[PDB]
Amino acid sequence: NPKVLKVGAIPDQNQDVLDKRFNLFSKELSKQLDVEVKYIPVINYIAAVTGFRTKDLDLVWFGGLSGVQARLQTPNSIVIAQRDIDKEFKSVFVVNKNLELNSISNIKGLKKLKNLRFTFGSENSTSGRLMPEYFLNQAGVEIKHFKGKKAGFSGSHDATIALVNSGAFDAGALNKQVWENNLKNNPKRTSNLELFWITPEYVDYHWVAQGDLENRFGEGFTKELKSVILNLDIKQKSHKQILDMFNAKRFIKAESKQYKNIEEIGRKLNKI
Repeated sequence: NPKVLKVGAIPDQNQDVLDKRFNLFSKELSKQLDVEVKYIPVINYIAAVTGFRTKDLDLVWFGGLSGVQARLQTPNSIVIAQRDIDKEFKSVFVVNKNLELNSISNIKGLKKLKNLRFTFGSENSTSGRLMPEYFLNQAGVEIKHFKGKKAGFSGSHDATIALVNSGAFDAGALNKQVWENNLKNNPKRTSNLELFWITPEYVDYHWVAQGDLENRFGEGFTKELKSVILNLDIKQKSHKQILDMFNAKRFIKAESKQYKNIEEIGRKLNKI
């Protein structure tokens, strides 16, 4: 459907949260751009990348890694925007309380996760897999060192929390924002979890648009679209509803050069 602007997103959180966020976003874009806009859910991160490649998704909220993947598979696509926090994003390592493991203060303390049952997020997650594995590796910890010589891949940050909180795994890593989100707001999900370590900063989430939108939507559509997103204003009611769902005060400009470190780490870990 070429007259419909199709919004996608990596499924980094439970679908109820995604539905609310992306449906509201899509409605606001629709009003401001005067085109039909539909949020199209996907089953996993790979599906977001593939949907974008096959031009079944036009505008997608990607993670660092998956956005890089998408843009490598889909030449001449456009980096649109990010949040302030996405310039200085962090992961957390969390542990189940039943371990009585205490927090650490130097990356080398990740050695204490050896011989535990460990879960990452999505195989293609920046904050729940790539960066955690990078830092584990810096500390001499490899996946083979976990219980079973393997790690879990939960597929989402909410799913990681649930797995470690239930005791299906001993420890995991996830999006720091999502963690703090749950700690404060929905603490029944984090009942059995303690903070183990906070990572250094890296770049993460961003919006990516197809590069050929002008042919469907007219001259200047992309600039207008970019403008809509960047001009969302917390002082406005409907805008604030959206922005609060992204846990941000605004969107800001983002560019492709920013993701060089993610791309390089992705190559090193054979995750491109």
